[PDB]
Amino acid sequence: HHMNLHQTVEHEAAAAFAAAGIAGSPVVLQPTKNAEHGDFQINGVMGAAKKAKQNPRELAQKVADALAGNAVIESAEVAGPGFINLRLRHEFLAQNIHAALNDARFGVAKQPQTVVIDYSSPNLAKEMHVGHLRSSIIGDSISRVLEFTGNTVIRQNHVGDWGTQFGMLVAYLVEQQKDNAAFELADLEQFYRAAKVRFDEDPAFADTAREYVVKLQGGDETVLALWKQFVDISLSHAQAVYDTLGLKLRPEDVAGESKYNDDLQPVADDLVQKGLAVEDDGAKVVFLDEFKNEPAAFIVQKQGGGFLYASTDLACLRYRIGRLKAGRLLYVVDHRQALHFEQLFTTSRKAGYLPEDAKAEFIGFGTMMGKDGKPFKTRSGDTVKLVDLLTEAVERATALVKEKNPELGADEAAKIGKTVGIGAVKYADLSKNRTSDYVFDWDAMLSFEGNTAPYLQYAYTRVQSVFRKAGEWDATAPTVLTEPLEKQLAAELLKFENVLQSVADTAYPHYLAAYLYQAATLFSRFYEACPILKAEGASRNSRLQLAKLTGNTLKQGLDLLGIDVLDVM
Ligand SMILES: NC(=[NH2+])NCCC[C@H](N)C(=O)O
Repeated sequence: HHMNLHQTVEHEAAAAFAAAGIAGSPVVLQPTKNAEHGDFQINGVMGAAKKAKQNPRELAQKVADALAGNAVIESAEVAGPGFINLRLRHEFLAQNIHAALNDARFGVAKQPQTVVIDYSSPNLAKEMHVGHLRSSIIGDSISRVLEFTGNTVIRQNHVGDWGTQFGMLVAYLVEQQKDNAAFELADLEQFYRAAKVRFDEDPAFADTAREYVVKLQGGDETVLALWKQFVDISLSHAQAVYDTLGLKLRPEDVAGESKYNDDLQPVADDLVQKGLAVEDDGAKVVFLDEFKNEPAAFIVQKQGGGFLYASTDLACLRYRIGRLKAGRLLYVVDHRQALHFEQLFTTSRKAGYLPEDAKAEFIGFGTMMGKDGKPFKTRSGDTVKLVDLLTEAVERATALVKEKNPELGADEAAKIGKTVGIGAVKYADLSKNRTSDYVFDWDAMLSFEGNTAPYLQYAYTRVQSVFRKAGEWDATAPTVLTEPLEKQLAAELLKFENVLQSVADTAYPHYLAAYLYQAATLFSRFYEACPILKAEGASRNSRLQLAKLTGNTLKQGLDLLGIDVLDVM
């Protein structure tokens, strides 16, 4: 009870191949670029013709002939040397639109892999930065799509909660609490800088900080409780941003780097025992011929015993495979760490930590930039505060929403403004290929036309306005499709499952954003060309069915991007 449109069409094409004497040859079915050519294109004829050295044009026409009268495909036309353009039959479209609305068991079908997805994952010594913002948003949408397609999704927020820098942070916290028992740590950036001033200016403070590191590494209960105080504060700052954004990431999903500290020396010793890590001036180093320039050096323990980012991620991968029983690992991380994860994966495969049938994927994203192409900063050049950025998005959207509808009350406008403003923060990121650098732009992201969250949100509200106007209708009535844009919109709506499965496979949410924008703009063309309220009979009811499924698909698709809709704006 679903529609995998690609598979349904491929099945008919495969039968036509068999009827044409090329049974078992790959169909190589692809969607069409322009719907003026049809809905799908068969690309496999040239390859199939190679075996018998057959004439490919004649073979393509034989396949097309075998599709005459097909229930799914109403026309099959040869193009180029031996491509075949397929147009879906309107009765097939109508029946499956009807089913998507009325079959109570209809859904997006689901191979329940266990997927551990690592995202957001801020360093706790400072505030969350705009790179962590990208990871939070991109990872949250991927995680939503994976759940919706039936995977077992384990979110892990790999917070940076351990390291020598916490020595000066703990020492500075102690000083600040001695001078005020009501001490509030408002800004982690200012706190961090102030502690470094003390560490750089005061040798007695630096000695004190180094002693706290000793006690932290030693597990001193008293110093660990001070560490936990700081970590809990920093986590609360992150959680307030998560709450504002409306993520699916929860406190129970936190799994900080400190979790793996007892595994670091076992991993290092294991790699030495397997001959993968070797001694290099007292350090333990993994040399990888795979990353030669001379093989790349992947240091797993320093000369004096200290561990590294690489050490923690090796231990953590072992845990995610061996204890969480993950079949697929996704790391949603700034693109500048690509080499770290490539070396992590290669080392883990050689060590047996990552089995041959497990997948591990670096889900990289580009740098957030200002309009000058330089990394994103405030007008005065300072680090962007995420809480300020999100407040600004909501304030900006609230002003625009009041401009568009001056009859909104202040409280109604503010509620709409939150949905539009946060929605735009997410969509302006997610609608771009994650791997590109991203220029932040208030004017672009808050435009009510073009490819933006407000455009799609207001598109949903316009669908709801149609139903406020239409009166009684019957979603269960037989569906008829007679006009070109009726049929084009139906075919687009039936692609939803395939789009979502593509995002699950590739971890590119911008494919879903692109689909929703195409669907909304096509709905608008349909609405102009095929009057709904002026229609009568089956035409009226079928156009209302199309509008209802459009609304449902916009709402569901936006939800999987983390974006909400409103019945009224
Ligand atoms: N398993 C991981 N290494 N996840 C990413 C951690 C990102 C790191 N905390 C940073 O701020 O850059």
